[PDB]
Amino acid sequence: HMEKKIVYFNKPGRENTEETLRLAVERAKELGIKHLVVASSYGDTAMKALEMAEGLEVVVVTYHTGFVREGENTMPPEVEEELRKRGAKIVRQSHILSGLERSISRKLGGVSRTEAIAEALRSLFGHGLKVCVEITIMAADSGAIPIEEVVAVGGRSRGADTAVVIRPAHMNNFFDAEIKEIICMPRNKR
Amino acid sequence: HMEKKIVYFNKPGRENTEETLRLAVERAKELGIKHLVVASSYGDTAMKALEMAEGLEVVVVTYHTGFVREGENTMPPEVEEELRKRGAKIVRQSHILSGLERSISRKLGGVSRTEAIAEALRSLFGHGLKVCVEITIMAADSGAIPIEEVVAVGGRSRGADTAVVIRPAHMNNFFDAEIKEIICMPRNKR
Amino acid sequence: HMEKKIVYFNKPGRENTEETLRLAVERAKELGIKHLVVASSYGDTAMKALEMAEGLEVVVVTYHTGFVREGENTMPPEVEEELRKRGAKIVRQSHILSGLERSISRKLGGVSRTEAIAEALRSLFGHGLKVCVEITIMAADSGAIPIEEVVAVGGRSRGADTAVVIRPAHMNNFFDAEIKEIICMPRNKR
Amino acid sequence: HMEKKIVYFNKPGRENTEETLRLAVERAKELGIKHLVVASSYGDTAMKALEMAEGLEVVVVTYHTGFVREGENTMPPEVEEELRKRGAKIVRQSHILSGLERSISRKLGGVSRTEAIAEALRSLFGHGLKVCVEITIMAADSGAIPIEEVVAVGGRSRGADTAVVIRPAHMNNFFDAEIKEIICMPRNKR
Amino acid sequence: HMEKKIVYFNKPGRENTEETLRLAVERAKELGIKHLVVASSYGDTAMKALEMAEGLEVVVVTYHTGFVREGENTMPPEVEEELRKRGAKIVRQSHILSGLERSISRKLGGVSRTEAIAEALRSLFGHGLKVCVEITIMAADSGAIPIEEVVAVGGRSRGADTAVVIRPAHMNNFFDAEIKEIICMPRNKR
Amino acid sequence: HMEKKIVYFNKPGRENTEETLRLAVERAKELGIKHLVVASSYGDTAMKALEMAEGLEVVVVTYHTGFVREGENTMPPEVEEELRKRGAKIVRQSHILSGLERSISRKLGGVSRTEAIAEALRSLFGHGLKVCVEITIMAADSGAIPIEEVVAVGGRSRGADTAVVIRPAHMNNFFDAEIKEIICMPRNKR
Ligand SMILES: Cc1cc2nc3c(=O)[nH]c(=O)nc-3n(C[C@H](O)[C@H](O)[C@H](O)COP(=O)(O)O)c2cc1C
Ligand SMILES: Cc1cc2nc3c(=O)[nH]c(=O)nc-3n(C[C@H](O)[C@H](O)[C@H](O)COP(=O)(O)O)c2cc1C
Ligand SMILES: Cc1cc2nc3c(=O)[nH]c(=O)nc-3n(C[C@H](O)[C@H](O)[C@H](O)COP(=O)(O)O)c2cc1C
Ligand SMILES: Cc1cc2nc3c(=O)[nH]c(=O)nc-3n(C[C@H](O)[C@H](O)[C@H](O)COP(=O)(O)O)c2cc1C
Ligand SMILES: Cc1cc2nc3c(=O)[nH]c(=O)nc-3n(C[C@H](O)[C@H](O)[C@H](O)COP(=O)(O)O)c2cc1C
Ligand SMILES: Cc1cc2nc3c(=O)[nH]c(=O)nc-3n(C[C@H](O)[C@H](O)[C@H](O)COP(=O)(O)O)c2cc1C
Repeated sequence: HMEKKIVYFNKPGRENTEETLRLAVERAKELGIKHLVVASSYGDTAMKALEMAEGLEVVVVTYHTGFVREGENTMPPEVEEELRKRGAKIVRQSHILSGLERSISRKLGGVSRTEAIAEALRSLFGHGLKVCVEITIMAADSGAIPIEEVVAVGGRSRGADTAVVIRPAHMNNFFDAEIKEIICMPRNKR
Repeated sequence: HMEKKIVYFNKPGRENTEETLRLAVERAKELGIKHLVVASSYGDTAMKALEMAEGLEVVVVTYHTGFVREGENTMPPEVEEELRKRGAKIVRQSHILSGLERSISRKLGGVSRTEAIAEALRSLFGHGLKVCVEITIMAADSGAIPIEEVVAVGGRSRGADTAVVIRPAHMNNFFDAEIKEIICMPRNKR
Repeated sequence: HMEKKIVYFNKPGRENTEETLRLAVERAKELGIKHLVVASSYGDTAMKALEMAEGLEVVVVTYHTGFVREGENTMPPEVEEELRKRGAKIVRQSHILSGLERSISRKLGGVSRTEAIAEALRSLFGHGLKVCVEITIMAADSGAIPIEEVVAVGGRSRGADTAVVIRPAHMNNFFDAEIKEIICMPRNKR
Repeated sequence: HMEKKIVYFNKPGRENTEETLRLAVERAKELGIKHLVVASSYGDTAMKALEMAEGLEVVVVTYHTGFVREGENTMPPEVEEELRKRGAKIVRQSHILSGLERSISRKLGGVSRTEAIAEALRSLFGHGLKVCVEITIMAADSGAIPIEEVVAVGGRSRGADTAVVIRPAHMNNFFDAEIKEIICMPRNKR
Repeated sequence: HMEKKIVYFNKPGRENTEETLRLAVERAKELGIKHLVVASSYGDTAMKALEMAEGLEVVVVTYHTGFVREGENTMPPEVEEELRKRGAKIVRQSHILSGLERSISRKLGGVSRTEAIAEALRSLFGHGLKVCVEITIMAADSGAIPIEEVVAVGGRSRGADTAVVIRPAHMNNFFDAEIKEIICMPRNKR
Repeated sequence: HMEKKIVYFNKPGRENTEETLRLAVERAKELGIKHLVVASSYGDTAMKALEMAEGLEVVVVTYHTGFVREGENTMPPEVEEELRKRGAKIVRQSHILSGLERSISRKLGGVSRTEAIAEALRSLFGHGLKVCVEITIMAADSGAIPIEEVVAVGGRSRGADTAVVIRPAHMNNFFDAEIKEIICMPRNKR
């Protein structure tokens, strides 16, 4: 057995961003992990991650085109260009913990099994954990990370509040993904 | 923020039982928690929990009647009688992270949203975490615990390997349940 | 073939309680049945059942804790204590003809297969029949009745209006449950 | 309240056909019901129903074309012609307690809510009751019966073993259908 | 390979009726097809189809009884009588691209797999194509057409705007149905 | 109304690749369409598309990483590099007409609404049409195409056999996608 630190935040959400990234990088370095997978909708957390990465490869997972308005991206080109210049990979694809079922539930009614899994992760462990899982599958399916332990970072709405060590998998073998360690999360999710 | 210990086990399953209970009791006492909710199919973990509880109220959650063979219980009367003599509460009811949908998926085919949630908890966090959640809802619905933070304990197949601090909820408000802290779990679930 | 009496009530609901119990007990005694399984939310029907049981074992199935408000019971302690003094068993657990799917349908939308079965029983045969089935599975899963024919009693909202002879089963073998006889029910369910 | 006869058969299935029809006609006449809705796959029960109808209008509900082999009917033309000559209506359409979902569950896997309702009716009340319900909705949707109480007759595999008094409804208002009385059914469904 | 004409209409709906029928009949005759399957709710398109059929057998598929109001038909008797006099077959049965699931989604919430298929056909190819498919399965299940290529015609709300050459199938082998050719459809569905 | 050519192939599959691309490019140029979205698993169809594009922008949609083996890509780096050199965009992301539901149906059983839509497209219109739709949503979600009419190309297993003019949409507004024209498809899908 391994006794490790876990950090619990008093509140969820964006105030926790810098500490989450610090702890994420700290654990990655202890484990010899190479990839830091970070959710960033508009680019703030991505930029902070690059500043703090200390040599880790940063894989930024952003919103699918059309998440807010069809055909539009939340992260603007000038931000994306700077992230790429600083060596980030950018993953932009469908959100795999809802998928096409979101169109059906929104327009016609009734949620799917996938959406139920998403909501149980949100409720039990917080939105940031749900996102950690979701972005890891997306990064894997998009070919941005290998099937090796990575550190994933997500949050509630904006910024970051949760970091995990996770073994990735794909949309066709989701039950092979595994949370190895929880580095930090809000004690209070809501 | 709160920096706490989390213990990761190298293997899942029954070898971790005594350490899981020790750590569960340790955290409950730090937090002023009164109830220890423990999964025990045949009674072994329940008996160990009572020995180690140091004044906590132990709520034992066992298998539903008929889990293996219709009309039969896995925990035998002599064990149940001893647990009750030592002050345990016993919860015996339907397993709420499958429910009647298990009859449908087994006989007719296709899993439900509830069963999908269960499997995602098993795969991401291990069977013991899934059980921690499940038994907490069952204990709440059966009227054995209040809606206050409790420590829940479960494992892979037999014994215990996972302990959490959890805010309970019921079958009709499941998304109000929340994992506040993870005390210990297997690093490797399988 | 066996020609038997069935009693059809003109209206559903609580006005039928005493006659339903009378007919339930009458049929149980004809068949040599030992257990009378009765739904009672607040305790009225349970108390009447005990008065009328004539030596049958009464198994009272009540609401899950949290059915109305989280952490609260509809049947109050003083009633529960009196029922136990008079020899009733009390079953309090999750309602198995909805289960965790009720949280999903209420919060996120869309009903499950289990909830669809429940509604078809309510519509075709009345709420009291649906309850008869539901409480029999619950009583079985909670270990309160054997897998032998029992008489079950339920109603529309309050009291009783339907009684059946039923072969129990569990949440994992629901399709083995069987209605052997319908003793009484409302001709008009609504 | 109304005290009536119900007849319970010792075995399910085809041996009960003549008695089921006799009892069905008897009850229809007591109630002033005009329509007798009868399941007949190959025509035997339909022919017997016409012989025994004593002035009731017989609505025969048969298998959908393709139930056994695509493009083929189980009831042959010579039988259909004789039934029509004797004044029967013939309903031949999709089986509405499975519908298109049967193609999905058979080819791709997983049963629907509709198929789950069907199976619960089969298990709790027997196949003949399930059929009584199903054929009443089909007869209504096909325009063969009005929305008035009718007597419906069905069975296990062949012949008849169950008769009910039922208020019809359609595929779009199924929960308005109601079983008013159960005239006869097998005590033992299987 | 076969180079053929397809006609795209600028608008969906009833304005396209006469041209759709003309093109449908034209293609049927080129292929030696015998049956023209036409959706007609109130009878207008059916009557026009008979006028234009030039010796094809017209199979009219109308609304299920109760589509608007329980127990009522949209096509009135005087129209049905005239269609039959002119040699049409009339199919009136449950709408198989929703079925009983429509009662569940309307009353209780959440759409089925069948309803999701229907909506995807409506959105991708227009309501008229969805109807072409639906009425072909209905006509097959009702025994009105053989399992041979037919031309099917449907539209948006009223009239016709889409015609296809289709290989029929039944509710239990839906995935054997196949669109061989699209004769005409709206370029703009909405 | 617009009378246009549609080409029907006698057989599905890879033999149709060059003609499908020729017809796709022909129609795009007639309409002033700028983007040709092409499915290519291993790269063959992509390379042919670039050769034949005549100035259109080619958006290649390939398999998700892990489609065959976790962590592996079907299109090898040397092919991807050449496609990029020749000006193709490459979309690699989760397959949105199955998504995470594929893990659930494969491991646990039962298909989703999304998978049912996919299968209905495959059966009615052929695998190549299904792919045309799927890759258009993926290309949109990945930010590779605007919400303007595009020509999409897909096939049965390998190569191409179907081309459409399609208005894209995203995973959250799928029912806004629309097939404007079918350029070519197999008359016989299987
Ligand atoms: C693919 C994706 C899915 C997300 N899902 C959720 C969600 O379910 N709940 C939530 O609160 N935030 C969600 N987020 C937000 C992230 O957790 C994170 O707070 C955000 O991307 C950071 O953006 P910023 O760097 O611009 O602040 C999601 C983000 C992404 C990229
Ligand atoms: C309600 C209930 C559900 C359970 N579900 C699972 C499960 O999903 N997977 C698993 O490996 N063990 C499961 N278990 C087993 C428990 O996690 C634990 O290992 C067991 O109850 C301990 O029994 P013992 O004390 O007799 O060893 C379940 C136990 C209970 C009581
Ligand atoms: C587990 C459970 C489920 C019930 N479900 C329903 C229901 O679906 N519809 C309904 O009208 N009543 C339902 N009831 C109410 C019972 O049928 C019965 O009328 C009630 O429990 C009697 O309570 P009383 O004795 O306090 O009057 C349910 C009761 C229980 C205990
Ligand atoms: C629409 C339809 C559905 C049926 N479904 C079932 C069924 O679920 N189970 C069963 O045992 N028989 C089923 N049957 C059979 C009937 O209950 C009845 O036994 C049969 O139609 C009588 O045919 P016969 O007169 O040729 O003997 C069905 C029949 C029809 C027409
Ligand atoms: C079984 C059936 C299902 C139909 N479903 C739809 C539908 O989904 N959307 C729609 O716009 N029209 C639908 N229609 C309407 C038809 O496509 C067609 O426009 C109509 O039946 C023509 O009726 P009329 O001849 O009285 O104008 C449906 C019609 C039938 C008979
Ligand atoms: C995202 C994606 C999904 C696909 N789904 C299917 C499918 O459902 N059925 C099928 O026969 N082919 C499917 N294909 C194969 C394509 O239609 C096409 O034949 C193939 O990608 C061409 O690869 P090649 O250029 O290496 O021959 C799919 C391809 C992709 C990229």
